[PDB]
Amino acid sequence: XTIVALKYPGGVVMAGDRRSTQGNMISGRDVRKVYITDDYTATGIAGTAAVAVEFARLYAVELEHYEKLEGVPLTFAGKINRLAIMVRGNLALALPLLAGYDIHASDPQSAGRIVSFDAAGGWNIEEEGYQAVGSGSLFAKSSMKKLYSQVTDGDSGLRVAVEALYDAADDDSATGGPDLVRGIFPTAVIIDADGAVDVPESRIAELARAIIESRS
Amino acid sequence: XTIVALKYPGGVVMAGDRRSTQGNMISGRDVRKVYITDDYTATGIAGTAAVAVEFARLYAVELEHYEKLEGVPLTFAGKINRLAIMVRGNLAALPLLAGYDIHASDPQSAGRIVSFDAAGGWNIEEEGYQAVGSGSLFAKSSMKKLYSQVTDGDSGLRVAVEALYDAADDDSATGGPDLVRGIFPTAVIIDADGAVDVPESRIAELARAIIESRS
Amino acid sequence: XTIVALKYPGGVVMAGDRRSTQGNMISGRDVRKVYITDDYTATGIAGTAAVAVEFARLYAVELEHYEKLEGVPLTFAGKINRLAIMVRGNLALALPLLAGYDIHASDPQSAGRIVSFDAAGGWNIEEEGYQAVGSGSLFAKSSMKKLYSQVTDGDSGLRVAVEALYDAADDDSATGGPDLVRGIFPTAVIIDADGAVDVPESRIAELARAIIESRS
Amino acid sequence: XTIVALKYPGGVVMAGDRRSTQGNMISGRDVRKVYITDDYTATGIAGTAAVAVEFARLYAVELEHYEKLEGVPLTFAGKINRLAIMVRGNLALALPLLAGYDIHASDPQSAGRIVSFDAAGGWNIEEEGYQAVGSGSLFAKSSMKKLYSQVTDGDSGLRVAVEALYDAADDDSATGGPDLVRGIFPTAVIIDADGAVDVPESRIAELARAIIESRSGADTFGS
Amino acid sequence: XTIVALKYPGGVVMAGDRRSTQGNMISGRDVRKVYITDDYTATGIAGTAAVAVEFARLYAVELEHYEKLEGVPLTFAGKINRLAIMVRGNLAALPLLAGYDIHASDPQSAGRIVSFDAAGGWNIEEEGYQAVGSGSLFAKSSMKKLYSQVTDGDSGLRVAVEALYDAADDDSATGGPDLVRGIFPTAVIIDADGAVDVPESRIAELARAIIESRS
Amino acid sequence: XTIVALKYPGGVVMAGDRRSTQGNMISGRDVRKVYITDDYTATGIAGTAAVAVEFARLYAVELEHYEKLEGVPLTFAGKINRLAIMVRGNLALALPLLAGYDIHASDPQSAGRIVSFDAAGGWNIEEEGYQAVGSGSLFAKSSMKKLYSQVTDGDSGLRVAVEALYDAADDDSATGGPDLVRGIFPTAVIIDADGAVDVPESRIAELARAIIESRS
Amino acid sequence: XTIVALKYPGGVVMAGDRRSTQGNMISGRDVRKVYITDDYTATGIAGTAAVAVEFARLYAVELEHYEKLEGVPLTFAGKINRLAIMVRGNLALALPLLAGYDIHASDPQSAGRIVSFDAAGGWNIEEEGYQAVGSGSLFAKSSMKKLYSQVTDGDSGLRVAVEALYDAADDDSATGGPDLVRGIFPTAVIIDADGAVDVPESRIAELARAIIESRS
Amino acid sequence: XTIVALKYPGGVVMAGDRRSTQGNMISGRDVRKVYITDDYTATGIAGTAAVAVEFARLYAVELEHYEKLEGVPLTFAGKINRLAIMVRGNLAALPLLAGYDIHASDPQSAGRIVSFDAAGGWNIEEEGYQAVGSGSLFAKSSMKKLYSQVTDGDSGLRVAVEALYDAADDDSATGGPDLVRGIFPTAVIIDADGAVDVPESRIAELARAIIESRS
Amino acid sequence: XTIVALKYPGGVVMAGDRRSTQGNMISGRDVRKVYITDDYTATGIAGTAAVAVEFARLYAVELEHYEKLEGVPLTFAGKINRLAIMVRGNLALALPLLAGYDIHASDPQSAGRIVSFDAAGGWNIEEEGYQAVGSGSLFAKSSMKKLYSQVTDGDSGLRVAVEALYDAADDDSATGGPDLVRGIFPTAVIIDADGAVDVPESRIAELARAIIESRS
Repeated sequence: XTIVALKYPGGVVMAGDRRSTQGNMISGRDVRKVYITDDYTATGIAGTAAVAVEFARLYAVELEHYEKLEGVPLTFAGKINRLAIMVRGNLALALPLLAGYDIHASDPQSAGRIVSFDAAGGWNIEEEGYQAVGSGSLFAKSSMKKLYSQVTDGDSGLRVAVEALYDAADDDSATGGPDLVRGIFPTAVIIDADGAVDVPESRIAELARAIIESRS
Repeated sequence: XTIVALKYPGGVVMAGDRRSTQGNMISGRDVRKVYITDDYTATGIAGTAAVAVEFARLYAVELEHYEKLEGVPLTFAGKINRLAIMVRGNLAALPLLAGYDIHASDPQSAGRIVSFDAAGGWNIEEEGYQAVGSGSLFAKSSMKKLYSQVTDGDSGLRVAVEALYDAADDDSATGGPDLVRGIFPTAVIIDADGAVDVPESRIAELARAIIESRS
Repeated sequence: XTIVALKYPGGVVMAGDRRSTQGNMISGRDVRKVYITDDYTATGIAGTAAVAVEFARLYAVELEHYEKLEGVPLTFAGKINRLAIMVRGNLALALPLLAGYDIHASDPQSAGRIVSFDAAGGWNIEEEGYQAVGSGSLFAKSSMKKLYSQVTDGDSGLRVAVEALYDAADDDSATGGPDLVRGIFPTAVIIDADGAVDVPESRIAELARAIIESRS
Repeated sequence: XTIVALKYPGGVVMAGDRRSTQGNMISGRDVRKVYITDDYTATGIAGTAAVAVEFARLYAVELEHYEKLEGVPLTFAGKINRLAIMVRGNLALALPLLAGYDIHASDPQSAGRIVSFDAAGGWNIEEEGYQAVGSGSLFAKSSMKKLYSQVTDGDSGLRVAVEALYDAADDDSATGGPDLVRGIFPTAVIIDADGAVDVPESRIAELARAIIESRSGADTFGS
Repeated sequence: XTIVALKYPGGVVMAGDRRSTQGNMISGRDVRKVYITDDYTATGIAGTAAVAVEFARLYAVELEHYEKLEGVPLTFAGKINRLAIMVRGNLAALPLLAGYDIHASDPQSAGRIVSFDAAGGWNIEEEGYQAVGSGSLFAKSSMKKLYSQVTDGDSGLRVAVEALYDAADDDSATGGPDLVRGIFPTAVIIDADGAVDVPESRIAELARAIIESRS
Repeated sequence: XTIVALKYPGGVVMAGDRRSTQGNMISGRDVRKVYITDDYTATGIAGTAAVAVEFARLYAVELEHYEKLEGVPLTFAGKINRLAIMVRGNLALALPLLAGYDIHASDPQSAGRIVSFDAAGGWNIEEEGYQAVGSGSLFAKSSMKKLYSQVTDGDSGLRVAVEALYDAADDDSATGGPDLVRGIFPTAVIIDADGAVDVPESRIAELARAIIESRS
Repeated sequence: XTIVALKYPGGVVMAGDRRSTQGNMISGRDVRKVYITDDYTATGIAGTAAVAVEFARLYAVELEHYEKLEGVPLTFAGKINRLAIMVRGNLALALPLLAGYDIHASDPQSAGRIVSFDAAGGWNIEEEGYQAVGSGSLFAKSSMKKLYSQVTDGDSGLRVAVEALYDAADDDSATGGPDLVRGIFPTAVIIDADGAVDVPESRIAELARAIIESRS
Repeated sequence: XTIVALKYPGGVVMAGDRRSTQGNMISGRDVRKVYITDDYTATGIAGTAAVAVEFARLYAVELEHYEKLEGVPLTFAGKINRLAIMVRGNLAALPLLAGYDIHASDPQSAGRIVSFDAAGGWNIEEEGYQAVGSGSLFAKSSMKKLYSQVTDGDSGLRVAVEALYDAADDDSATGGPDLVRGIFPTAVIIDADGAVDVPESRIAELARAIIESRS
Repeated sequence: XTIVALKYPGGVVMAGDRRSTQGNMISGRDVRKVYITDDYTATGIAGTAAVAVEFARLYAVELEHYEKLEGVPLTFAGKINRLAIMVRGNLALALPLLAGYDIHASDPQSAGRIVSFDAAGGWNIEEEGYQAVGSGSLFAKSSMKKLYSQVTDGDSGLRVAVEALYDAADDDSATGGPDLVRGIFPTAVIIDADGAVDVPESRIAELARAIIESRS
């Protein structure tokens, strides 16, 4: 499976595929892996439907718990720290990709944030513009490398994220491509100054068919 | 990967997917797994391009070698025996053989399907269809519900394509019809007139109707 | 062993075979694996008689314990959460299949629910209409795939569930088929807006006879 | 899988189920495990279609090979010896059950012979009247133990062999019972003074349906 | 070793052999494996004299402990539950429980047989009989052919002794009736009037008759 | 299983049980383990029917082979030597017990011979009067120890041999006792100056039945 | 290390990096991995300098051996077969990538051939236009995937091959990038109707400098 | 990865590369491994971004915690001791501490370099320089030949950068200066006025100079 | 132990230390590891006295064997080939460092040759000017890297070789430094157009004393 995230001027986009496999067997076709965790963040886990929703749920509870207790949300660094504590506490096997928007950053155009976790449970702020986790991560990053220069805005950032997932699926049998027969497409979240919002299934569908039409 | 074979009145059909994998990665998209080995037989191996082509080439040479030396082809039972000897000598994947016995008393049921188990033992199929590979269970269960629709060569071919489609739908290691690249399963059809490669165009038309039908 | 569950307009049906084996030996012929756990839920486990009944008993006590303590039943999401907690706590073995009817969903015809658990103890709300667990699950699912379009009501839902179990037994020696000599047939639960009810053995018997007759 | 053999007055009968499994999966429903090997012998292997047929084929070639070379068949003891040599040489797995009729034995009524092979490849002449090999063999033997007193000729012999296989399937998921939907039933060979002959499917099909009808009536009476 | 239990009209009978082995050596000839655990139950363990007696003693203590505390005996389901809790607590040697439910609606079928699998799970036996131990498969296959003869307590007891005889005949770890030393299987019979130990004299007569009929 | 052999004034007797087991299961009730190998020797193996018969057959062939080639039988030392070569060659498993009568020994009363083989294939001429091999050997030897003083001829010798086998069965579940129901009893060979002869089943039945009545 | 090959209108190009490593240590900086094996073929091995030179030498001898003995070169299918026999004989390690031009093909524009070998020693005629082997193969292939539409002739074919190697080095520490300090660049062979020729270091040097300047 | 530290007259310099790898794959290009921990110390870890920052953060918290509680900073020996306790507690991957002891009598040599061995044992480096990581031997052998050129903070920083350059030139796991992306080693310089981060522009200039010199 | 080799304008020089160790213990102080193998070659092995001399002896016999049989020496490429064959034959241990002068090369100033062998037995022609093998090879190469620009002739080349060995011994306890108490110094061979000659111990001693004085 593959989760991708990328920064564009004004925000960040995270997209995840819909497959789950048990060996060579397809065990899921609608797995939702990316979830909004707070007004300005979203988590993506390249694992099972349960691992992805249970992690996001516990994390969202922790963020809101702080907000109610202290009257104000944690700073972006504090959100990463709580996440890192949660990830290290679970390893003592899949790791989170966090997308966020820092409402306190001085430059709004680059306030988008991508944070990844390595095998040992260590956090990493991504400074190259994009990142990907999971079995098709390399194919997705190599695809984004050649396409990232086309990212000038929210929509274009979303096309590139869908095209990276398409490339991941094209080369990794463990990542699910757009399913035109069943109408199932990658999920995605977009975060900017106005907050985190789920991208409509219809918008991703049009982007996925444009890619398919273009490659045909 | 998946190879299917089915019997239809007056013939047999064998079809194979086009994928190859190395762990989770797609290493091949146009792998040819089914090959005509003599006028009346075809072999299919649920493995790499090389194992499938090399096994068929050696088998084809052995069948033609006998015909030139003795002046007549081996009987169907002798073809299986040579195949079994070749498989057992290699274990010290597994092939699926489709054939047509020109000497059987009933032309309509002269189609033959022979599979091989893990220990290298042969098996003449009597239920009408067989499948080998990682998606064989899905293919077999699909053919179980569709076989009653096989009345001739064409509907046999359609069921073989749909069985492969179902194998791909549920097995990530088997490749479905690729409409973007125009790559489809390969197939061989054997009847009293001999073994012939099925044209890509017909497979593509059938694959399109199956997709449209499921959509 | 095989347990199947499928959604039909207005409800859900869960059915299980009656076999139990110890290696190649048939150790049981009347094993009941599906149990009603509350007015709107049923659980099925592809294991021994004791695992299936003990799990169902503990789960039924937990749902009623909540209802008596707080005066109202848990929501459907709460029922799954309690089930997930119980499953993850036992993994410290066969996975439960949950069938339910959410009396609080906005749409009554699609209010039927099917929840499965993976090897790691993770829950999954099934969205494709049916699901199966156990040694004959792949044969039952491939059978349901070809027969699902025939489900238009509870009776046609019941028949497809029995036929999926029949196909599971036909290809998997660990799943028991209908025993006409002893009069032993798969058990089944049907849940709709009026609650969960055990399907009478006689109707399963007639459905099994009709499947056998048409295959003959 | 289960193979059974039993002696009846004037002969012997050997019967085998039709299933093959790969773990819990049913891989075969038409497996033929019992084969005539010469005019007076048959072999049965509780294994795959190929092991059963390949072993029988090699054994039959060996018996006929001797007959063509020496002008006369091996004695019964010589057939067992050749068989044992072939089994011990393959232990370099399922063990065969051989059924035969010794045309040179003094008493024709008891001239039926059953020979089994243990894990170490050692032969055993059965002297209790019956034997079974395979995963359902204990269920088949315990069934024959209670039914053997009913064996008085070829037909009752065949019937008890079919019931023993039925009982093996009833308790062992790796042994296949009669399939009334597909019309598939156990195969059998019967050997007497006139030689070895394959039992027709029709009589085995009738006997299997009769066993099922009796069991079904007995079950209703019991409840 | 082998323990057998069977239901008969109006009750249930449980019987056990008397042997104990250490590898191939006979270490015991008068091992008592079946014990009355309360007025309506008995347990049998296919193990050593100590395991059989110690488990039965602890179970009987627990049943009477409840009765003295609460004033009434546990229901039959409760007795199974306590037994299962005791078995699972010992595994983290599989008992056969035979009983008579005085509260069941139909007295003729009120007999109960409960077994335990390797994982410690309970199973109410609905087929009429059950057996545990190294000779259990032989005893069950014998009862399968003889159960139609069970019409009352005496014929139930006869079938139970013959199933044990057949277990011994085929399993060297189960002891047959020893006519030289006068040692025979032990048995308990439970009906509406409660659990009673069957006198050695009736078992001896049955064994002698079984032996005579086989000679 | 058990094989016993004992010397009596004038000769030697060797007896064996009839059981064969596969774990705890009785696989044979009729196994013959003792065979006459030439006019003055017999072998017994506490193993399967095939091992016992096959060894004896090969040994008998070898002894007769020498006699035809050389015109005279091997001396007793030569017979033991050929046996040892055969045993050491098969260890390149159960061990044979040879019972013989040396027709050239000067004292005919003590001309009886018993030769055993240890785990490493080494031969041993027994000098204590008796020997036993197999799973019930210690029980048989300890029984012969207390009964040996009653051995004065072939008949009291045969009786002691049957009683030792009965004691072996009484304490070792792998050794078969006299089966009165089926009429199956231990086999026995007695060798003296007139050669080796199979003891009639009727003499063994009479001895076994008497040991039984006496202990009753 | 990485070797790449691609087909262009009228021929084929193969290029290899120059690094060799022993664990994390750089053990070589001028390793030549691609060699012309006959007038119309070249081999590349993603291994040490010795493995790449020795394999190429033996293969070249074998091809010329046939030509001197038979008077004519092997057909391209015969060249692949001899190669496969050599590879399978050594696997009883790194696998070769063959680049060739079939002078006997009917369409000259597409006569370029690329043959790869899998872990089991099996040959594969690449039909997708390009292939790569070694530790940076995946990065090189994902780069070529996006750049292949730019290959219209030999020069643009050579440029993409160099850019694919650059991309492999950029992401895989085991593959060597262009060393401007030492003046060491990837090597390359180009094969068309006029035969196999070593591409001059100067052309590869210009192509690598333009690639670097455009990434800057 | 490689971290280097060296003493110059009046202070100490510590520099780290920017790469991270997962086997042979480059996973990071901008990893920061060297952190100022207090007004007079810096730590460098030849590991991942996270291990480096987390270790430095915890150590910085512990130094400042002491200062607020006690009113005065720990002595340099006390800072080493707290670091050692922290390192030994994490083994029940190894840091390089650079510092300046404001309390030492001779200001010119008050720079301090402390390393940790595999067993968690501390070592005050008394030869002038040290390096940890996969390229450490190459870096130390380079500094051995260049150390005589260190007469001040600037020449000290230049030798630190050239040692890192040599580590990358011979170890694929250490990243060299990336002129395409404009990413260079990071560095901290500590003297009597405290620990300060070295501007990237200053490092980039040195790196270009080394590259121009070698070409 | 360490062996170093470097090319100077007009030839090549190879030098080796004199220590041998059995674990932490010094077992040898006068081990000669570098030997002249023919008029234009020398081999050095970072191993025991016997391995170094036995290898050199077998290799020297092979080169002279060819010369006597065919009348002319092998070409340089053929000498390497024979050496590689000998190395691969011994691996199916410490690896040979070969120093030589190709008297048939067009440019005599660069005719010096250095050939190393990797763990797998593969040969490598060194193009960077110097090479080293053994436990102190990395220290020697990093020292030569900084000092190589000083090599302008035979004498300065010899000084740099001795100073590389000095640096190896300074950082590696298994490599032996110059021993002033016993008068034992590294051995060395120098090869140019006039052939291979052993460097006199007195010249090495003066260079070693100058290096020691300079570091003091």
